[PDB]
Amino acid sequence: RMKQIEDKIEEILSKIYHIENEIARIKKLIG
Amino acid sequence: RMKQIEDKIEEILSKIYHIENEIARIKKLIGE
Amino acid sequence: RMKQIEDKIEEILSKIYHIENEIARIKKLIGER
Repeated sequence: RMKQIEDKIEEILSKIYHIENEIARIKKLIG
Repeated sequence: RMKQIEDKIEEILSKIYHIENEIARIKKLIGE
Repeated sequence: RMKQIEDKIEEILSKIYHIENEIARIKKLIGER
């Protein structure tokens, strides 16, 4: 378990970093 | 202690999914 | 081992809260409601 857990955490971290990029972008497109 | 950890993870998963949906609709609305 | 995991899970929930606020303000900005 703990092993997968960490692995799933690394995955999550990457998911987030993508989303922040979408957001950063979207912000340029608006106000 | 471990089960808590796990509940935490499903939580993070559900919300991320929510967020990816919002972002979708926001694009639609501001674009094609 | 277990603590480090917990520490990182809280860091994640923090980040995630912040993005949800970002979203809220964007939604406002374009009139989503």
